[PDB]
Amino acid sequence: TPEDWKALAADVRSEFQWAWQGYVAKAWGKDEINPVSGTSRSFFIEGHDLGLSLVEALDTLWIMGLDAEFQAGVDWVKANLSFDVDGNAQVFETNIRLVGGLLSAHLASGDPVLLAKARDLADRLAKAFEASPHGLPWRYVNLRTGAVSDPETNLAEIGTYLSEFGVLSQLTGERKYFDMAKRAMRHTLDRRSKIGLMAANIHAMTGAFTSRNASIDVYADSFYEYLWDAWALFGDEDCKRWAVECVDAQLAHQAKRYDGRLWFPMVDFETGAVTGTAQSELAAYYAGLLGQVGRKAQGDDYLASFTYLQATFGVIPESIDVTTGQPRRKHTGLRPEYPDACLNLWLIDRDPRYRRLAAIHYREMKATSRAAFGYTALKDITTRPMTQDDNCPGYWWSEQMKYYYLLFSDTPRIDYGQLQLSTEANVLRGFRKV
Ligand SMILES: CO[C@H]1O[C@H](CO)[C@@H](O)[C@H](O)[C@@H]1S[C@H]1O[C@H](CO)[C@@H](O)[C@H](O)[C@@H]1O
Ligand SMILES: [Ca+2]
Ligand SMILES: [Ca+2]
Ligand code: NA
Repeated sequence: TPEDWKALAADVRSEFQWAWQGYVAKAWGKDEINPVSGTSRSFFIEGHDLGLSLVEALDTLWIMGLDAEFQAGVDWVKANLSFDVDGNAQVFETNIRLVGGLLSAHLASGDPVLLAKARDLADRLAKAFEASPHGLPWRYVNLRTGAVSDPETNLAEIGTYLSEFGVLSQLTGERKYFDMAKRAMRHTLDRRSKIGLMAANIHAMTGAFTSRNASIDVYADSFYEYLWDAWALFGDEDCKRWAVECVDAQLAHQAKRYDGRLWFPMVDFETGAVTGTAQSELAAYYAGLLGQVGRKAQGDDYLASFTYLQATFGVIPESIDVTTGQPRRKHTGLRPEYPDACLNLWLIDRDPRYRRLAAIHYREMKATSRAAFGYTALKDITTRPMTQDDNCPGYWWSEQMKYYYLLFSDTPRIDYGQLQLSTEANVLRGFRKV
């Protein structure tokens, strides 16, 4: 019997609404729900929540036609959400989750207050860039005072701003946001080695690399996405060039096969010698990026490595040893990168194979992570049943439920040909208002 995709989309929507009801009941205005205990936790600043999961959920709610829920969230933001807070926030997370979540909600609704708040927050983050003579942001900034801390940063945390900041520039008319984000990326690209790689670790004050490890994985990953995404969103010719150059250097020097499967271990950024044996689950994003930049066959080959992990382990292990293809960790973060890749590859030619693979992933989420008041990260994927931890990460609200729904629903609320997603799955182009 063929899959009824519209029925599966309706199930995703029903589950998302049910989870939202749990958030309203147990964690209203709080950063994250802990859906096993039915409690909440803070994310950015302990004891000073910023409605994180509410903000992350907004564009998903709108796309699903959960309009009353969307409006309840928007109305909470407009009455309550302030960033004039004497506490330290991690610049990268604050941008991709809160700036991006407010921007997607603004684009869906047209509500100027959501743009005002996104821009206020971006101006607070700008102080972290201004505190470096290179324009490389410090990792943490005090939202009220502008004081910075921790300049020992990385490509992801200096280079995952251009989509949100560039959209701010388009909407506001002020080019400063785009320019600030692009300058930080150019800095590290100008320090590529002769083999075209950057080390992942960079110092905001010296402007120098602080390791020799090139990576496609955690601490690097979304830099490479945002090069392509800036071409797609803004027509930026430098970023188009840089995206393809970086990926082809990675394919030349980091693509390695182990037991017949493609992986991308870390390598010395100058010599290409392999310097690690781990790959995280989060690297699955790269299968989709490979397709986006015109390397679809290679993207499908990399997706197949993660499809192997899903078929073998049920849930993709949080980290594996590439030399054995086995888990290095037993816990998970309820991670979204596999359906991320499936959606991105599916947007190319609508191949039903990607729907089939994402349906496995959704059903496995239901079979493993469902708790009393929502969906939770896992303690141990090796027990039967898999044991649960007690946390719904904020990204769940923006990412995998949206990915599943976009893959299955063919919703008229999205122009699929114009759809653009941030690394947190915030929709930055493609809304079709009702
Ligand atoms: C620790 O891993 C996170 O942060 C580093 C930067 O410190 C990133 O390089 C890494 O990709 C993730 S954030 C990444 O994954 C999340 C979902 O698993 C989500 O916030 C979003 O997809 C983000 O791109
Ligand atoms: Ca991501
Ligand atoms: Ca992407
Ligand atoms: Na969102």
